Amino acid sequence: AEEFPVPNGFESAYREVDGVKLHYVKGGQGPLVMLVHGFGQTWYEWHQLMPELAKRFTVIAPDLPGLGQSEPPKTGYSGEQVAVYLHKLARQFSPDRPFDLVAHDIGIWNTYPMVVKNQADIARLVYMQAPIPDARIYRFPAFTAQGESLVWHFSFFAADDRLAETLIAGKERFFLEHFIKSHASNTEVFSERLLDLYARSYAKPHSLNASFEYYRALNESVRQNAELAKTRLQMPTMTLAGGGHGGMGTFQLEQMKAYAEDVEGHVLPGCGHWLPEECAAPMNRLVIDFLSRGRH
Amino acid sequence: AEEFPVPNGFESAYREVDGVKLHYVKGGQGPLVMLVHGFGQTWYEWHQLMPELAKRFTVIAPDLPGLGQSEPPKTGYSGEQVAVYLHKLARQFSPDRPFDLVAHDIGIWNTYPMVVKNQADIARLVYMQAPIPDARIYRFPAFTAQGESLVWHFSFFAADDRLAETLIAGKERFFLEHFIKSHASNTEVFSERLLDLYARSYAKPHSLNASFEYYRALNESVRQNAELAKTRLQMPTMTLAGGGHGGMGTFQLEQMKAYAEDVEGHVLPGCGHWLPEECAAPMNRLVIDFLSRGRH
Repeated sequence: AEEFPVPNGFESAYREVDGVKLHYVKGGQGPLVMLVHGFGQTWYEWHQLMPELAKRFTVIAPDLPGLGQSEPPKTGYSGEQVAVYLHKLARQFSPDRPFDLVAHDIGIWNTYPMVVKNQADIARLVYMQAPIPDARIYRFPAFTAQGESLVWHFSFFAADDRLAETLIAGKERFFLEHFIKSHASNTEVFSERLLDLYARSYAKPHSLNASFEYYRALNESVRQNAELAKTRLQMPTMTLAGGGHGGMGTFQLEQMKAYAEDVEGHVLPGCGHWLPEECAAPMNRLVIDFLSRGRH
Repeated sequence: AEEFPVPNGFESAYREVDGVKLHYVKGGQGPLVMLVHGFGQTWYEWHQLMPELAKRFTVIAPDLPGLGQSEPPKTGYSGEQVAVYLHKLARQFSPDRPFDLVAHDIGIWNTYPMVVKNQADIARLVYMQAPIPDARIYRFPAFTAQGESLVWHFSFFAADDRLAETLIAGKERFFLEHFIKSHASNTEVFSERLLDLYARSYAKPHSLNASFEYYRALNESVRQNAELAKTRLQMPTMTLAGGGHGGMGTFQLEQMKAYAEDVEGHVLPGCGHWLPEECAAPMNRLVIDFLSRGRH
């Protein structure tokens, strides 16, 4: 079965990578573009972009290990460990040319190490709506004069005693609706049907755990990145961020300037954290145009 | 019915204050000292210190509105609103003389306004383990490199949609053990027996809700205090903080210096948030010695 509907002309398939069975949805023809989702979601967050992109590229959208229909990692959830699976998966499909990478939220955490360590393999890079794990994350406020802050959830999810799984189990749909809407500007785009689909997926016990294990490895990822970052990114890079409630604003581009020589950034007014859903048309356009400046 | 065992010689009683029935435990003779507990607990946190103080003072330890065996407030949960109830309670027992005040955690939030608005009513003051609500709280980090963020729970508890009650209902005993121990240095003092007592109390639906309403009013309390703090505290004040895991460290004294003309501070090594239980002997000594500088 499928947790989410596959777009016309795409296929849902699996590949074993280092003994881990990864799920992905693939379509199109041309150079490879890998699209990597984040927390609370699956490959399906890219389902509106995929058909448009597939007109010019071969498009693959994996489920992160442990999430969607992918098996948990057998190594661990730190950025460097997860990035190995994503890198090898991409290379199975693009062994002879560099590929493009688009990542959202923790998709960034799970890809940055393989980008920096395999620069020749990455033609163009698009990063949206999450910090690269580094010392900057220790500066975000716990609480704001308006109420709950953007990343207090880092601590909630990283807490031990399986705090998050224990409190959220049985209330998965309730929690996810709250989390999504609290990080959104445009809540209307999240139908009760769409929320049902996402909630059922991440409520799988191994997926609920996997979700938070990414956060439990965050400090480790920060320490890993402290070494990796000595090497600057040289490929064309674009950042995108929402300017509305839930958005990273100018943070995304400003951080990326420290990592990349060649970067352009956009802040999208009226949009929060969930760019592919909240501001699908302009996000899609920017991504497509940016990637289409390379051979396709 | 008593939620916690009354120390020998003390009485458990109630006083109606502005239409709200407040529970307290009272004992001893002499000048009045009021002890005010914080989140996750009740008057019982003071039960080891009370008999010692009662040798020199009349001691009263109320349950905060909505917590323990006290009815919720009829006005609101902001510091200025709650402090009215506590000031009036204390003044019932000490109508013609100033009294001493010791407060822990949100006990600070709920007493600071009555202290500043009624300075002549307060002889001596001891505050421990929480910021006075002001702009400084917006500076605490959501996520830390080492240990754990001290105040990310502010956002969790303040979040709308009754997020915290909804997730914690039915799992109160689990949550409180996690919260208390994660904020502790000497975790061994929190026996399953003691945790059972505390959890049973805050698991009352109105008490679980009351607990979080204090945090939902926190920004309002900050706004209140911005005006109130234009007048500095004139009475002798002492701050205590833990130096261990979960401790506020030097922050407690440093913030207090902005508020008080006459302040001395102590940081207790190897002690976390829960001073009266984690570090009973040196905490009790510091408090009794400080209050005994006055006539008793």
